[PDB]
Amino acid sequence: KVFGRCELAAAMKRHGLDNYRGYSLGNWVCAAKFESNFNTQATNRNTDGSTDYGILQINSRWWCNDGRTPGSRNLCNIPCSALLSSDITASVNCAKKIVSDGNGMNAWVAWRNRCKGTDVQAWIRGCRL
Ligand SMILES: [Cl-]
Ligand SMILES: [Cl-]
Ligand SMILES: [Cl-]
Ligand SMILES: [Cl-]
Ligand SMILES: [Cl-]
Ligand SMILES: [Cl-]
Ligand code: NA
Repeated sequence: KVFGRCELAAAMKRHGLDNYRGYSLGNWVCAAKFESNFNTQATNRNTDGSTDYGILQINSRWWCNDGRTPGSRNLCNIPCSALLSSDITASVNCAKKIVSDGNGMNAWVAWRNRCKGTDVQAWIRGCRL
């Protein structure tokens, strides 16, 4: 599913991301925009052989099992495929784990490089929330 901007903001809000670990909702929408273009089906291979999955591009090296990343962990206790669902519940729950790990939203390279320090409230402007 390819979400609209405000549709995703609402979904994220309902699943408790707004101000989760101090990150306002715009931060999460902005990260989703630049990680996946709001597409739950997005996948990208990494050089190490791990793959990033879903609207928040969650990596199989640590967070999900895809059966092809040897030596990796599955800290979210989910198949990576669960992260590609039109229902973002699994992605949001696993994102909460990641952002709690110590490095905050710096875990998301696109967040750090294109959202951090910017006017992220823009991403939820005009939305009914
Ligand atoms: Cl929308
Ligand atoms: Cl947009
Ligand atoms: Cl915001
Ligand atoms: Cl699994
Ligand atoms: Cl959803
Ligand atoms: Cl933080
Ligand atoms: Na894994």
